[PDB]
Amino acid sequence: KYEELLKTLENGINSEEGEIRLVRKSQGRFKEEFNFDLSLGSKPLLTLKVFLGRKPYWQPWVEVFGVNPNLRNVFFGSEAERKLYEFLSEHFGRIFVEYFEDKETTYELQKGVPPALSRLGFELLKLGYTYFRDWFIPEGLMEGGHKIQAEKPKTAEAKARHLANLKKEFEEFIGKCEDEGLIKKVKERYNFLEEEAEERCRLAAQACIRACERYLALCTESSREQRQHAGDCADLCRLAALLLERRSPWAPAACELAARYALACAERCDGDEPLERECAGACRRFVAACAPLL
Amino acid sequence: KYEELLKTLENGINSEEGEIRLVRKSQGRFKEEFNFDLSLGSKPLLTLKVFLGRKPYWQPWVEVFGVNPNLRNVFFGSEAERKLYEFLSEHFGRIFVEYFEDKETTYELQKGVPPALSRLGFELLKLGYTYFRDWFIPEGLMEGGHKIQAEKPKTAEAKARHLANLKKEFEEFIGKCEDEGLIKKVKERYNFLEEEAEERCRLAAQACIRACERYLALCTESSREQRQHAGDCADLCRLAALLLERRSPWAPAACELAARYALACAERCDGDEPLERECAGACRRFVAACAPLL
Amino acid sequence: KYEELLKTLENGINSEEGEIRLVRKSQGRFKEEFNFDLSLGSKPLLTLKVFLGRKPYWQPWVEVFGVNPNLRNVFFGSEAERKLYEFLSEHFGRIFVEYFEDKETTYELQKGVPPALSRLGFELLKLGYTYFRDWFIPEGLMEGGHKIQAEKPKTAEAKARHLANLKKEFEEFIGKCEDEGLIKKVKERYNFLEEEAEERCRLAAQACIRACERYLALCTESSREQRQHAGDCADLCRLAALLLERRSPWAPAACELAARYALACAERCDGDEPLERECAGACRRFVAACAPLL
Amino acid sequence: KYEELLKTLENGINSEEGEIRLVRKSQGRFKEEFNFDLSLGSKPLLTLKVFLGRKPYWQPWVEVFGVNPNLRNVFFGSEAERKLYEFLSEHFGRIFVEYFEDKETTYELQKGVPPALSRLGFELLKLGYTYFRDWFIPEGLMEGGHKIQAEKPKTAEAKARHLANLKKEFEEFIGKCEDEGLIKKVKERYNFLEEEAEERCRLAAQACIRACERYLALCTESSREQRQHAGDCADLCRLAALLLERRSPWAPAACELAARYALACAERCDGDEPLERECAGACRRFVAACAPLL
Repeated sequence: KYEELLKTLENGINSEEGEIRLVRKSQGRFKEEFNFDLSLGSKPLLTLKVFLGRKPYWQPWVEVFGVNPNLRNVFFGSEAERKLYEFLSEHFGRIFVEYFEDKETTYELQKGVPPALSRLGFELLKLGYTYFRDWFIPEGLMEGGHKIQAEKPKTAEAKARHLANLKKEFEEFIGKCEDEGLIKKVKERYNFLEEEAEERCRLAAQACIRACERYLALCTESSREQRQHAGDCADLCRLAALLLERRSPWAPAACELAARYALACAERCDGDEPLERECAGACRRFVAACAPLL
Repeated sequence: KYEELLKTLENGINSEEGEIRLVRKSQGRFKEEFNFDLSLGSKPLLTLKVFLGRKPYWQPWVEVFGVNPNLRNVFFGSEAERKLYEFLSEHFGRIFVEYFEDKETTYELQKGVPPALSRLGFELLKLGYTYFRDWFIPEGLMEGGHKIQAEKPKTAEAKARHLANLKKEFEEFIGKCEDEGLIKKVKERYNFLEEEAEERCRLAAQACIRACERYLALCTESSREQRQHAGDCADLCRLAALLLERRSPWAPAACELAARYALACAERCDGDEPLERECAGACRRFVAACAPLL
Repeated sequence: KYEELLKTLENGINSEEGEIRLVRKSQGRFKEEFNFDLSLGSKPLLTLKVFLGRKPYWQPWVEVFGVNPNLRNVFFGSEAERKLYEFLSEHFGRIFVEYFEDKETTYELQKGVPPALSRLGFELLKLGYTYFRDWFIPEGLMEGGHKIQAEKPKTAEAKARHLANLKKEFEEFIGKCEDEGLIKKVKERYNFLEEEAEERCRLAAQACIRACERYLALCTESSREQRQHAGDCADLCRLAALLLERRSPWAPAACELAARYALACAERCDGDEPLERECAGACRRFVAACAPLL
Repeated sequence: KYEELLKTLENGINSEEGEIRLVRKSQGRFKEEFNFDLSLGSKPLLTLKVFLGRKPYWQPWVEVFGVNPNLRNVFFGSEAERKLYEFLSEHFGRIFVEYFEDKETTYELQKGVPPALSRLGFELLKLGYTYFRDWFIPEGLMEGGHKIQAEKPKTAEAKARHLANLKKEFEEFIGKCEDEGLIKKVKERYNFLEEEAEERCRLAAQACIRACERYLALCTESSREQRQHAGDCADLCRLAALLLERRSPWAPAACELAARYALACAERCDGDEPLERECAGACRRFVAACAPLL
């Protein structure tokens, strides 16, 4: 698990704003601490303190620290930002990000926005992190007291547990803030993610419709229960995907009936055959896309 | 109203099993009682005690009594049976039918079947009668001791009110009877009516789709909530009606979500306008068609 | 069934406004028609056309007709009114009452009040009649075209079916009428009956509490399940009866939990013993009082 | 925070089975790791690896490891067990306990019992720990392969969140295990905690009754809806608390109606005022106590 990250790091990470590569990597204060200085274009950018985990007391995590204030108006909001979080989310359940040098997020946080909805948090939100803790106080034994803790949900219970919690913080924030040009920049980000979750469902449904369409067509060896299961399942994902595309308010009520028959289509149509496997898989995907709506 | 019946009776009623004509007609015990002896082929068949009504204390009704036991294996289940009830349903809200000489229905009733689902009741069920009362007890108080009372529904509310009531009696009967060749002969009769019940829903949904289709189109004066309410409502009735036509097993699950939004479409789209009134009415109809499935 | 009524009629019916007795009784136009002229104090008051029933086509009913207009401001609203309906409700499912000579009810009906809520209907409402039909048109074959039809509910399903229907007519009437001194005289009658139904429950609960109180006390031979069943049952009827007395809005929600345990107390505590029989009976009563709230 | 524990450890911890004292204490692999060998009576018993916390990446925790298998039938279930967990719960949010040498718990865990309900877990459950993770797998990745993770709840929301989760695991376990002398040993342990859970509800209800009693009394500035909301709410918590004290079987049915009106009392009575805040808070508490029963 240690060299999967260190291979894609010495490899280098491509961006329009300069490629990153390791400048100085070291094994940290303890057996499991590691300290990686990195470089963006020509310049030394930031230091990465990482953790593979040391079971059972320790979770695995990554901290990003000591960033380059010269690169403050270039980096944040770029391809480079988006790609670096996508990289780290593949190996780290928790992530710690210094917002000391980010002028937008510091400002935003302090204006009272929920940490997930901040400019910088909004991006980590998108990469599967749901839990958030904002440190502005260094609280004794921590140096560099301006960091965001973010965590991927433990369960599917916790992921919709937190999202509900975030919505209440969003409703509360909106009935507190008087800054109306900030309040929009968060409303649009809040809504836009609501929209992205629907569009994933819309595409999951699309590929499920075709995966069923081909199933009933070309799998002639199939029970009549299976031709009905997949047949109806396709018409459902249809109606749902229609309501998603029009961001209809009745759509999550639709997706709920589709998902329970989608999982029912999967369980009766799956098999060794690849057309069967794709029907089931595309049923499971669509099902997996609807949890943010339910 | 008196001579519309007596003209089609002296005219005679054609059947493959003999034509019926009046043999002896008389004006009964009271001003409004009438007693008609009838003949099938050569033989005197039965007596008809009829009532044009004597408002406001009296409903209009017909009793059939004193039937010919020689014609017991010829009549019941023929063209002749079907046509005689179709005739009477055109003038009589209530109908009283002696099942003393019918060996199949007596037997069936006794075996515990709901009166509507009996061999003989099943036919009166088809001719628009919904309410049923089975008299088997001439217990020291009652003359005319083996007769079925049947009645046409007062409202569209009562017709789906009763059909729901019948379904519960059908579910209860099915979890009580051990006679498995009777239990099928009722399931199949119930089934055919389930099939009639789906097609009513399918057509109710059809006329609802168009009633919404025209609403959003030609009622330009309508809120954007109303254009979404009726717009989505149509797509629902669509998916449902698809599953009904293919007698799909997932269809009642579909109709359930449609009905709850169909009643929601009605309440937000109804008004003085006829296009509004038809949207609501066609929403209510579809809703009224789905009660036999839920 | 014929002489139970005719014995309490030749006996005479006591009132503060004069005693009624039969003046001329006769057997009517048909075998089952009967026509009874009656007398209040010295004077001939009204004629009663009655019906014991002639199964299975006929329900049993009583019509009151040809009343004394001199007794118009004396009778209506007296002890005499209340007692005469209480008498007739013991033998007649349906009742027909001429409102031609009643100046208050004619007026009220026409002002658009629901027939049950009229001055005269309100009293028949109290005596277990729920269904109502108001004849102002004589519709051909009826002489004296100013009569109220009233009927006792067929089931417990129909009694709360109709009461719900009446409430909607009451809400609709209240959003239509501009006569504000009539509108109160109906609001107070509507509310007052809501109140009387609660008070019956309150007293049914009271006698149930004591019937349980004595049970657990003096029936020492009783299971510990039974001492808990009746013990808890008493505490429930307590909390309920508290909320009823304060006409609390949360009371019907309370009565609902009490009733389901009241019927549970009955079924486990009943027996041959009279203290057992009274516990069960008082449990059933309380249960029977809560149906108007549920 | 470091020497509060190390002062009560060098002091020594008294038990009927021998007093514990530190034999060899050392500062561990990192700045914040500490490794304490301890002694029970004459013998070296176990090693304690502790953590004061190193914010913000680190929670504070204690691991117990390398225990004495000779002391296996003496310790577990004694005064000594109970007291050691009570000590540690005062400084540690999380606790890691090796169950390698405990024959009862290993066995029990394996038999499929939820970790909290095990012999050893049941005790840590009592000391305010709610979350549980059972490590049995040192599968080629993990050192320290037979240890129980246990954690104190973050909120009052999480504590009844988890207890509900445990109940479902208890219901699931009970419908899976065929070992009937184990299944009782867990039912009885679960039962005692059910009994603790009712008494919490009883006291939550008590403090809620008084919090409402004072509200309606001394908050004279209050709507008449609020005086009814809190007034009735108190009478409910009354009836419930009565049934809890008698461990009545109808009590959870009672608590269910109370809780839904308790949360309704809170939402309409809460405010800036402390008497308002205590009414709402005591309503929420009672509500929070009833989740283990529902």
